[PDB]
Amino acid sequence: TSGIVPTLQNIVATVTLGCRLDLKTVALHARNAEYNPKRFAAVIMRIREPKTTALIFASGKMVVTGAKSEDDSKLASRKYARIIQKIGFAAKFTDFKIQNIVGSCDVKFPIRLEGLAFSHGTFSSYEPELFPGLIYRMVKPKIVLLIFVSGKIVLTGAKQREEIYQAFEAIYPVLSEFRKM
DNA sequence: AGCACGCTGTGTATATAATAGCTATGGAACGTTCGGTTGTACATA
Repeated sequence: TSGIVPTLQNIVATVTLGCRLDLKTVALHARNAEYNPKRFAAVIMRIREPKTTALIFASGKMVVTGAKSEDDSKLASRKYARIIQKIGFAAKFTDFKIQNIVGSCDVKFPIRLEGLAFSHGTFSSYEPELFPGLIYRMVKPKIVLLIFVSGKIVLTGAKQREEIYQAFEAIYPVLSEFRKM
């Protein structure tokens, strides 16, 4: 009905290697590594070809983020593991689970936020002197939507690409019902 | 050099994994500092 498909903007994927790393060694022998143990307990590393960031912890756990596609995250995570391998550490690609997907879109018309905040009060929270966007907590699929007056919708919380589409197709009608003017 | 205006970073809201470090918060204990004369017998000269 809508005819517009939301576009994914970020994918937070987590990977494990099953081995203990020495963060200082990784920071000193990796191209772009930023290890500051005083603030955080991981070495932050970036690569350019998929443009993703990785938080590599001392327990062999990795948190890749920034990929725009489900497969691109796999390529980024694989390259990060390979870089760790080329250092010499025992690193093997292992369980890869996408823990969060963020998508954005626009319905192309203003939305009366005061309406959703009133009609849908059990899901929507509208406190406009803190954040200019209404927060809709959909119950099935369990996804959080940020609805803005300019007609822009942000989808976050989906674990697969299907739920983020399902949420938008279920939110378009109630959004159109509250079109200003 | 002070005032108006543009640009840029910071905060606030949402989801999520990972980790280590500090904070509350009850529960238990120990140490220091406040609220004779009188009168009658008796035995002997």
